[PDB]
Amino acid sequence: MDLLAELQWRGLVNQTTDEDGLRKLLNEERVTLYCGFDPTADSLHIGHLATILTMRRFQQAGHRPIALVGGATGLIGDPSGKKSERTLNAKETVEAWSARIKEQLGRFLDFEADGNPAKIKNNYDWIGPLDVITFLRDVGKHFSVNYMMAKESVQSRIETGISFTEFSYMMLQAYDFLRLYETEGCRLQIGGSDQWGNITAGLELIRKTKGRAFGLTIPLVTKADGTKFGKTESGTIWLDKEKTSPYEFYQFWINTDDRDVIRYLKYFTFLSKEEIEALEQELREAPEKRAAQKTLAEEVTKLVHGEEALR
Amino acid sequence: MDLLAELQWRGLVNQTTDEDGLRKLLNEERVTLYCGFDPTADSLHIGHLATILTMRRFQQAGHRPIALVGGATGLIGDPSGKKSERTLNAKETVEAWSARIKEQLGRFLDFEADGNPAKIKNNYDWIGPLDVITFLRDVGKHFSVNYMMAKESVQSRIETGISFTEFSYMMLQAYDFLRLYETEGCRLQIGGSDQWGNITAGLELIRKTKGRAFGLTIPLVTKADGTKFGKTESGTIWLDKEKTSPYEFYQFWINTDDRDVIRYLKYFTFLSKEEIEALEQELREAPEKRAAQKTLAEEVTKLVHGEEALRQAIRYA
Ligand SMILES: N[C@@H](Cc1ccc(O)cc1)C(=O)O
Ligand SMILES: N[C@@H](Cc1ccc(O)cc1)C(=O)O
Repeated sequence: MDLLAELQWRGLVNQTTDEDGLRKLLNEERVTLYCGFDPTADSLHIGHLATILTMRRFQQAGHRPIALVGGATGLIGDPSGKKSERTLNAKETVEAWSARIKEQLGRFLDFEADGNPAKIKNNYDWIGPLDVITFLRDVGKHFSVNYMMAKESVQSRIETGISFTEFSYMMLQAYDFLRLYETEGCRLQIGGSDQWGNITAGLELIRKTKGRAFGLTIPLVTKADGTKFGKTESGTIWLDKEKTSPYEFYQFWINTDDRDVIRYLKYFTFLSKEEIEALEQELREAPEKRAAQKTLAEEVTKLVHGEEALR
Repeated sequence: MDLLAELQWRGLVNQTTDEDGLRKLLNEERVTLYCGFDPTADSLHIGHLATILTMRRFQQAGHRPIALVGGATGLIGDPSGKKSERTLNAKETVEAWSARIKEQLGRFLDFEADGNPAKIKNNYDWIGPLDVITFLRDVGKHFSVNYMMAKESVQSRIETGISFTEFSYMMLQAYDFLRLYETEGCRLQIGGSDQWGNITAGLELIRKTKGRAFGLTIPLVTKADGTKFGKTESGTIWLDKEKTSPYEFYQFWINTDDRDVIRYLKYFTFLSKEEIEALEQELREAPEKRAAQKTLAEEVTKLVHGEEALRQAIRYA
């Protein structure tokens, strides 16, 4: 309501399944939400921040976040937002990564709060042991191939080609949505824009199987200059302080372009509406000063690296 | 070689991937083949005979038949030859059906032979335990959505609607082919016409997985009147002498359409060209003796039920 509006003011809402319905749920109850992360590398990078930070905004508003590490789905591969078929990673490799990603995630959430402690989950737990028979009958039966073919992630690759492995991926994330709803009271799933189709599939699964849940997507981070975000010439800014140092990390933020800066304060910091506007005024009135950028860099660096790393 | 030539002669060959290549293995080796049967009911019916009597003709030629009972594919359902989506049977049921279907295959094959005893298998054994992830990584990666989409069982239902469940069936029958190939030297798979799609998917798996194997299908059983083969007023003709009695059974056969009779002698009996021809002359030459239909009925009744039963059916009839 006020959280949804704020998110909205912050430009963190791309699409929602039912705005009026979610907003009433948010204002009424303590909502249990989830967002999943597939280990595709040994580190999360700045492109995952928006989604994590948003999970934390919800925790600050009193909701209960569940970050999910795709220990199983990571072995399959999401065609979502990918232009070509991907090579399969080794279980041993995906396993190692999971562990690393599980650690990063945990820096952003509160596992001790009362009322809404966070949780970190790995879908390997419930998919790892799923046999083919049960999957096909219990999940598979509820989806038509048509339904499936019309999803962007598949519709996008039909000229290129897609494997049955990657085409099936959405049933898996559909299943995670259903499990978490069943065991955890989860009624909201968040994700990046390309996740829309996987999100609406999970929802269709609960609906055909039960009879009460929502989806919301976060817009991709944009560069006013029309460039690509997190794209340096030292490559990727990782949240792994040994791949990308605090220095390096902090320097990245400080060099944020004036045209981008405020948008970035809104997406990435926990500053108030009122605080951000000040900064806006100061950029107008005294940009040589570069106050907005300096705040951004300290705020983000603290969040990702801690106060010590800030020093 | 000769077995092909005679299958061909009996009109039992509808399609084969590589005749030339197959005729060569048959003539050159003792081929291990398989045919699958899904328990969609407690008993097999006469729609099942052509494939079962063919397995038997192979075994007679000296190859080794493997009949697989669809312990696990029976729980998924094959869209092939079905114009709509089926209801999922329940495990306990399907399993009840498999035990029963396992006993009927057993009478058409020789487990005793020298060189090629028949074997009966149940795919629940390798699929019951398969996990989603191995399934999807190890099998799935090999198949494009395009390849699956061009199948007739799918193309045919894109209108009426097909679940991902029935969509995926072909991966399981393709996996059976591979499994048998690896563990039993199975190089040939047969089935009725509608299995053509499922048979070729099996060979793609193997080819994409190994780098050797064949498929053959038998034509669908027809009636010169264009009505449905094996459909009574009573329903279906079962192979279970407790669903359909020997008498009921026998009667079904003596009653074949004159037009249908020689064709059926070819598909359903172990008589010779020579003999078949005879009965054919008899029928042009004296069709009221109903010569043909009698042999047929006697022949199929003995195969399915034994002479004691034939004795009896001949009696109360
Ligand atoms: N598929 C998503 C992550 C994800 C994994 C599992 C889930 O249940 C939900 C989301 C991605 O590729 O980023
Ligand atoms: N699908 C076949 C039976 C079958 C099952 C498993 C196989 O591996 C092969 C064939 C049918 O419906 O008759």
